[PDB]
Amino acid sequence: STGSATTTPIDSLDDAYITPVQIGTPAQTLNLDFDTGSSDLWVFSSETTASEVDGQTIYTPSKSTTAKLLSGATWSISYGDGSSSSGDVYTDTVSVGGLTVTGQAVESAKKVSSSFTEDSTIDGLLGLAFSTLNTVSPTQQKTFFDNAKASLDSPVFTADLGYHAPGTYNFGFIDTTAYTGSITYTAVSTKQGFWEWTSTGYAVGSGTFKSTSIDGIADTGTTLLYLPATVVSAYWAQVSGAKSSSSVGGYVFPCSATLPSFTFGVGSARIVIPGDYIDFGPISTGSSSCFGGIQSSAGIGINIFGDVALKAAFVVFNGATTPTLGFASK
Repeated sequence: STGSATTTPIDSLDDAYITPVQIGTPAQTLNLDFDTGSSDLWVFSSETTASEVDGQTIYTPSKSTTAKLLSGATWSISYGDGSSSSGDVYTDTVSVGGLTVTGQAVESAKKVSSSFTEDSTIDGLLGLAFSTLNTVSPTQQKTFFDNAKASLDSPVFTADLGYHAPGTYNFGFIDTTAYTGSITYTAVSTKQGFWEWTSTGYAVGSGTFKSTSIDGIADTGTTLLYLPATVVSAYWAQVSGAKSSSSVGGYVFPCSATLPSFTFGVGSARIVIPGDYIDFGPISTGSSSCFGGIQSSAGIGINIFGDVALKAAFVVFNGATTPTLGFASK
């Protein structure tokens, strides 16, 4: 089997991407944030505290003839941005882009933190990291990809995120028309439950490539590119007037600037992030200070190849017995 679904930016900055997902019988379609940095499929639901729902579409398990309470199971998750959610668990039929899994754990939110409530466009998350990170207790549950894997033509999914445009998530096949050149594959460590890999270095603009190992995670659920402070300082030093602002929470730059590109290494290959992809716009409406898309990972404890980096590439998440990551230009 295979599946193919379009993923759409939630706003003009590509702050996140939503993908329609069919849950239950008859289908209830919710727009979920596919997140390769976590491993829970959770949804706003008829059980969510009413004051914490503000425009999201909800899953109502009582209206699904295939929903079954997973008796005794609870879940609770906290994300790197400080957001959180928790609740109970149903199993139900879940389909993405024509690919169907029966008996998928659908984690129904009883509580969500304010940032989820305040984002009316995201109806939940669909985790695509390794199932060892799934938070369901006392019986840990498998991700949608883990459940589908054995049925897929090939045990892979791909992320093809757009810059200020829709893109595609495919399951079970590699669309050879979706990228240019060849795909360069690189080793993955699953020890932390992430799609963790080691970049071979970086360049700023037209500058020379610096060969240096950068361990980080491929995370579609993180907006920006978070790298070591040395790398990030080298980038922003090429932008007149750019500075790190403790009050704003990272590097800002004059909105009048033209940003240089940023290149990252994948083995001997190179992925170029155009300068425009690094512009996240005014810090507040009407400001001439703009927020940077490359930020320091210092204090986060891990480097994160988020959407800013991933949208510059066609990315293969290879879930073979020994997982690997592939990157191609596009």
